[PDB]
Amino acid sequence: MTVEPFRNEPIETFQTEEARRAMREALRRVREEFGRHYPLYIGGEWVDTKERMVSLNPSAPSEVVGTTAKAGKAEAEAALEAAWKAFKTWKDWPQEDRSRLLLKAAALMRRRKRELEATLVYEVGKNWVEASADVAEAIDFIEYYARAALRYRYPAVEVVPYPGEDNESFYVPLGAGVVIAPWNFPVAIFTGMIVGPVAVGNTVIAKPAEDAVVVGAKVFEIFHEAGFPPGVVNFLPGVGEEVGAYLVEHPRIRFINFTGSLEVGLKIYEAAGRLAPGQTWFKRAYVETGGKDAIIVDETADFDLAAEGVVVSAYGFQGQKCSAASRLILTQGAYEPVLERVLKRAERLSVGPAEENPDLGPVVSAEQERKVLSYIEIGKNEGQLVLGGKRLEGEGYFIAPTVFTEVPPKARIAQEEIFGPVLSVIRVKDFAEALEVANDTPYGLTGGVYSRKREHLEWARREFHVGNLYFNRKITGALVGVQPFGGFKLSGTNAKTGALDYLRLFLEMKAVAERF
Amino acid sequence: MTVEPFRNEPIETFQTEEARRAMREALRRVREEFGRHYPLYIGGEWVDTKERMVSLNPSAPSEVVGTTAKAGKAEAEAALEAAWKAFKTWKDWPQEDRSRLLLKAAALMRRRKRELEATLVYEVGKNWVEASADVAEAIDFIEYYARAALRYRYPAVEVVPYPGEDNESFYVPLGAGVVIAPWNFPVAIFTGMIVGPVAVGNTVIAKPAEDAVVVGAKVFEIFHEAGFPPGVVNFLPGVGEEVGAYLVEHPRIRFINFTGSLEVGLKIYEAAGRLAPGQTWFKRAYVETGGKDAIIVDETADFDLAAEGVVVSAYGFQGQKCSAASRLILTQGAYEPVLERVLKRAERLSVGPAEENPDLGPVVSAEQERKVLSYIEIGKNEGQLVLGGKRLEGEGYFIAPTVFTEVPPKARIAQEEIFGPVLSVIRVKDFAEALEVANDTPYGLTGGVYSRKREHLEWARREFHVGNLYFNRKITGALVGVQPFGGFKLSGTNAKTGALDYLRLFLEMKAVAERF
Ligand SMILES: NC(=O)c1ccc[n+]([C@@H]2O[C@H](COP(=O)([O-])OP(=O)(O)OC[C@H]3O[C@@H](n4cnc5c(N)ncnc54)[C@H](O)[C@@H]3O)[C@@H](O)[C@H]2O)c1
Ligand SMILES: NC(=O)c1ccc[n+]([C@@H]2O[C@H](COP(=O)([O-])OP(=O)(O)OC[C@H]3O[C@@H](n4cnc5c(N)ncnc54)[C@H](O)[C@@H]3O)[C@@H](O)[C@H]2O)c1
Ligand code: NA
Ligand code: NA
Repeated sequence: MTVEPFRNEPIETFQTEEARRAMREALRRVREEFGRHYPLYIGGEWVDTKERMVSLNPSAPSEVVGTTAKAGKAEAEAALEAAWKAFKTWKDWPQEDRSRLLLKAAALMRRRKRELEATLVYEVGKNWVEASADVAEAIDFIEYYARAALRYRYPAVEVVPYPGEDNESFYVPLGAGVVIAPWNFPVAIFTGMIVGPVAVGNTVIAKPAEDAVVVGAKVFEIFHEAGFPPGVVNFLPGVGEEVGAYLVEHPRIRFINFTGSLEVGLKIYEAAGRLAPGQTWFKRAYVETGGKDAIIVDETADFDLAAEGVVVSAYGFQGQKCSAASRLILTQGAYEPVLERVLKRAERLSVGPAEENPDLGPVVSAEQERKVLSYIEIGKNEGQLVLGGKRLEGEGYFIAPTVFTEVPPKARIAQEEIFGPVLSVIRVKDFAEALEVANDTPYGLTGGVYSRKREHLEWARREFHVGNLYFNRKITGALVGVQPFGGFKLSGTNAKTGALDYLRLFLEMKAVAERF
Repeated sequence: MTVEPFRNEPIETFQTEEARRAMREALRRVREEFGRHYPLYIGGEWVDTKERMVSLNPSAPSEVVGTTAKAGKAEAEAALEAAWKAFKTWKDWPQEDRSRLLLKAAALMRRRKRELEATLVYEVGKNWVEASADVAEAIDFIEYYARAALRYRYPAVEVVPYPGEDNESFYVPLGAGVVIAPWNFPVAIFTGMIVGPVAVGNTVIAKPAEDAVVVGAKVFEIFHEAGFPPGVVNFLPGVGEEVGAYLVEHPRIRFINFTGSLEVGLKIYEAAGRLAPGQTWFKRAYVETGGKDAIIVDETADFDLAAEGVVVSAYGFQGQKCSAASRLILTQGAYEPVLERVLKRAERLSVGPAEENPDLGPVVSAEQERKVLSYIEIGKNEGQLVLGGKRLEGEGYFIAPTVFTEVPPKARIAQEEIFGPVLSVIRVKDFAEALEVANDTPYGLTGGVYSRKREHLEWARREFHVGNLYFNRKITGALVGVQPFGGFKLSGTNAKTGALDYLRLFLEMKAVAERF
């Protein structure tokens, strides 16, 4: 197989009339279909259930955006049978054939990008560019993994020869596994976590987040049209602690690919370490969990550039990103100039229905709203509220961009993942102390430094202990291929997405010697 | 760093007078040294304790080969402090410097090879060639990992460029971890599991098996002479279920590198999945566990070649190998001719004190003897005893080469790892049934096929589900670099030793972007 060198899918900015027209058209088509019901997808067919899952518009939660079937234990068993049956033959496809299937799915996704973006807007409250970035990232994962999988093809392993023998080492896929996905990147991460394992010959049972079941179904429409053989990919919307846990704990689940909260990741990793009755392998579990990400700014920085990057990083998709800047660490010389600029910019941010392309849409659910508001209450006891900190008018879950200052580094709002538009500002003496404060959390996902001082940047390169570090730019929006994505410490297992290393996680090696 | 291409250390056969003379002198000096005491090694110094570990000669267990100090919780804590302190600076050594340190250790081990072989003869009852293979493999691990580590050096990751930015991804070591090692390859596997992680900048607390503490100490003499900085490698002989478990469960242990029984591996993998109080990472655990390994022979095979390779694979080091042929699966046409030849060869095998260079020395301990004899009793009620099945006369733990035939595939002796000189012969119709029987165990470590039929060999290449498969040769003695070693299923986590992929297990990746 020979295709063009990988390039990232351009993120639409909607600066042209044609792009805005195309978006409005997509928004209309999507809302005209709010009545739709999407079944499970098991063994190559759409299979309905008695019970259902309801998905709401977080900008107008009295409005249903769609319903799906609801997978329980019986449907999990059906999916397991289908996935193990498919594995027996899918594992034997030439890599070139599997890679071409991914490339087809990517081409189909690219053709439906406005529809998918519009679905993100209405289902999870992304503004237009956040939605476009999400879909473009999904396309990127498919294009990238299609190509990366060829680097592992039979027989890929470099071994030392021995006289009178052929020695041949090669990779084989593991089996059928479960993918458990979050609501915050429910096209990008959902797609990546499925197609990586699948590309190299695994089969997958995919469990979308409850808040993003409709857009997950639309991704499965693409997989179905692409023509993945029956059982290779399966769609099981349902309750995480029910069907999700059932699959995690199952003796016949070979691996678990999880992205989500630390709370859940901890349970999954623990369960994965147990031998279920009758289980005949050591389960692999990849858990990519939260962050408490900081941007450090020192007195040598471009303060206007820093302020812009901080606001983008803190408030993009309402701060509901594992990569979001939730801490702003300012050295004494940087404190007033940067804080004043951050406040001036943040106070100009618009909040409203996502479809109007505001700076911020709503948080995703009543539960998220409750969590973020509860953290705002905690923060009022720990630091000084200086901006926002309120729900805004309307049924939608609109929360104002929030800033706390004078926040102690060990404060709950400085340690715990709030996952909302809440920035904690911490004053430190110098760069050394900035790094100490940056590192002193249980997490290690993203981080940033604004500074012109070379020695500070290079010191951070060595010592700011996060998996994805950025200098003089935003700390969100890691691009597939460019910035292998994944953290340290309780940010998870360091499964680096959009990197060659990712696919190795879903392979095991056999060594076969013939003495002639 | 530029060195000669890797080559495996030749295994001494002792056919020349020069080799015999050298070995006789080494054995004499080791024997003259019986009763020596070896302290712990923590933070670059030898540290004694009040309690001790006693190491007996299994050929004459009234004889004490040596004693060591005994590590408990306080010593584990001291080692943790030393290893983490050392990690802070060891991780920053240029890879070339760390690799040169390994190469020095290899040169020192090579110069002491006869002494180390002699120590294995007395301490774990290896005959001369089994001892030589063990030490040669240890040297191979050091030489191989020293070179492989350079392939990961800063900045090693292939990434996609982005306009206006430098994007740099690179590997960093994890931290301080624990190595927990078996008695059966107490130089090779002990050395490999330590030096791999250490090569790429980790630090290690090494827990040798109780029955092999003296030879573990001699490996540490080499590490000390080589000049590893204080704290980089630490030696904690002690009780596995005490100090070993303490380290496995500790919130400050970053990774666990384990090779040993399935029973213990299961406990370790489960414990590793738990977040210990105050722990700030997801522990990595590699567990390389047992096997129930089969050789298939069909009617097309060279029966004489097959019988020789079966006898070598089944009885080498008294069957005390994770790779040992404990099952012989014969198609109908192969049954009589191969079994006849196997019995005739096996009944000629000598058994006696390992110093005499017999075909088989003793099993390693009274407990091992008890377990093997117990399995022989079980076997008598499951299959047909046709050779051996007895303890031989003498103080040493001598067990005769044993063969059961017409063994049901689901019999305990056909399923459970006995780890002694006990071969279970299984009669099947054809090659298809041979593969079914071969695959139907909880394990998946080594396997072999003797056949001249190309289609049967290539079928096994695809479907005989073991990590290390060999055609028309013995299934033991995987060579570093040549045959990446490690299994499937309950044979472990497929950490492939003596392969480039091994070192990746002890690294995490950071991605750093600078926008100019
Ligand atoms: N590290 C990363 O790459 C990354 C990326 C995106 C999001 N996240 C994290 O995701 C979190 C937000 O996503 P979320 O709210 O969907 O997380 P969540 O943990 O609540 O749920 C994630 C998924 O797990 C399922 N689930 C819930 N409980 C389960 C259980 N006990 N067993 C099995 N499955 C269960 C849910 O139904 C959902 O599909 C944040 O912490 C964020 O940091 C991390
Ligand atoms: N897969 C492989 O590469 C491979 C290689 C060699 C040996 N083995 C396996 O090793 C076994 C024989 O070795 P062994 O008898 O030394 O095995 P073992 O499991 O009894 O002990 C191995 C090590 O673990 C320690 N240990 C025991 N209990 C522990 C606990 N609860 N927590 C932490 N550590 C503990 C022991 O002290 C020893 O150091 C066989 O099953 C064999 O197949 C596997
Ligand atoms: Na929704
Ligand atoms: Na001993």
